[PDB]
Amino acid sequence: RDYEIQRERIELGRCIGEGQFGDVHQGIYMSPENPAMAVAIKTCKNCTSDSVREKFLQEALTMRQFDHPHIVKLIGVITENPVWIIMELCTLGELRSFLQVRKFSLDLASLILYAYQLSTALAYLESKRFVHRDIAARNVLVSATDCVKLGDFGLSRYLPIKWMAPESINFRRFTSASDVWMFGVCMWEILMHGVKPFQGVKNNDVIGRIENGERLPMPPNCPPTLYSLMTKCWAYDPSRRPRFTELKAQLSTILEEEKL
Repeated sequence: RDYEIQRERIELGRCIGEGQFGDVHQGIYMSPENPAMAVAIKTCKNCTSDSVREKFLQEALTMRQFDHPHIVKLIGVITENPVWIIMELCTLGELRSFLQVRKFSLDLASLILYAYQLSTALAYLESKRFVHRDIAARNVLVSATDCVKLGDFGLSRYLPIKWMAPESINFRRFTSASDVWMFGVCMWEILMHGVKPFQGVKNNDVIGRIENGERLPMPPNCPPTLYSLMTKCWAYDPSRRPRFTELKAQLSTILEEEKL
């Protein structure tokens, strides 16, 4: 399985977004006989540098290891010097925008589905002992109206204060359990249709509030069972948090309950 791609197979489209290292484009990956495949193209501002190249291509290295229907897929790589990472395109874009715009077109069942799908991706990473460290609505991508996928593994295992677990803020401890806390904040974001947590609150006051037992309130229309799951994700003691395996099974049930 060779990930090196011929540049002539790639057609660059417009700029779609930005990363640490440069502009992200949409585009096309072309193959003989095949249909034209839409793709995302990560660009590297200073790929002439060995230093800058390494951290850039590290995300691709990290994606290389994963294979899951709700995690964005590495298509390939071009190491010739306009260095490019070719990723699967999620044509509907970032989840937060999607939820803000498509609010009156979505139902509670679609929101729980996204949460379930993401829990599915997170269990899978949990089984590989991979910690994402940046679970948030902005980093989730919409592949279809019934399909979200987790992206942006700039931060990895093997600062987003308002999403972080207390032991990550206090002691730089990053684990599956701290991912669970973040997922809980992400679920709140989904149910709030892409409102940010702790608006009008300073990053440095976030820990104080969390230490005082404060938690994001129950979104309008959120079912009590679901909010109950979210508060469990926000146990101060990381050992009382459910694992992504537990969450996935609970979200399945809650989703079925809401469809019925």
